[PDB]
Amino acid sequence: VHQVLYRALVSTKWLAESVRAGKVGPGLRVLDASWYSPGTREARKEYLERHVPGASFFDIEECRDKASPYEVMLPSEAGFADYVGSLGISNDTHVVVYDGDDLGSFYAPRVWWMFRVFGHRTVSVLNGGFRNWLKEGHPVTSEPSRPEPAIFKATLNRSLLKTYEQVLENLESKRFQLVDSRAQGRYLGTQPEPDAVGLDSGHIRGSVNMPFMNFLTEDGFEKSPEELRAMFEAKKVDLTKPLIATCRKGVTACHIALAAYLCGKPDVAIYDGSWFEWFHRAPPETWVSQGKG
Repeated sequence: VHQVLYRALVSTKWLAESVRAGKVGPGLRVLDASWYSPGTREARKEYLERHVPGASFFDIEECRDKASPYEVMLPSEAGFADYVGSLGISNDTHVVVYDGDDLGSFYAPRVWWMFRVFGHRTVSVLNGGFRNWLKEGHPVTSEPSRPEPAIFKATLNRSLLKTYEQVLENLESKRFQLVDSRAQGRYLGTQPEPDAVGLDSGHIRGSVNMPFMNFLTEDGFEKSPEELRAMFEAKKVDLTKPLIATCRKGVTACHIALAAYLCGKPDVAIYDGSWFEWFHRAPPETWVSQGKG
């Protein structure tokens, strides 16, 4: 955040040099923010076995509001602060975050946004992610990162977050553009929602769809600012106006926030409850589906 936009992307070369030169410690912390659907890869375990040297695992299963019925919702300020402090991250630390997902980035934008929605601007995603760190032959360890605990002060930057109530008031004001980053079929209600029973697919009326995978090249890299800009413009998303991103559970919505951030817009808000919460709370009239339910 801050219009002195802190660099949101860091390359594999850059991070390999900093690892190699002994720079990760209290000034630079690196997080594996991997998570995968129940049944596929075991994120946590996969980290214990291979990670960039000095990287800690950031567990999204843990650093979330566990009491909520909805999926991966923000913790409290204090809950985030405690978690992140134990990983040796202070308010002065530059946090770099990657995940090991196959198109280079899935969950790392969510953690980049979590740090920012708690007022920490000095965070960046590893461009190419762990997939390209591996492909380039940079070092990995199984040895445990045991950082000193640090004090982190979290302050919820509420302009970067939307609640159910605000997205529902926006249906009568259109003061914010609403973009959904799910795959087109899920957005249209013709393909089902994964890892749920009884949850229909569809989208909030007035949402525009920008499938998050299209911000990445097949190699796993973020597309250039030049291409990202053109994508918003083809969808007629005006980057000088308020924009709210949403998806299924507020995770890939952060890719729209990252994409816009590389285009110079630092304040895309994420509707954290997203489709899962919306479907369970919203008046059924507020959403459409081509299955029609």
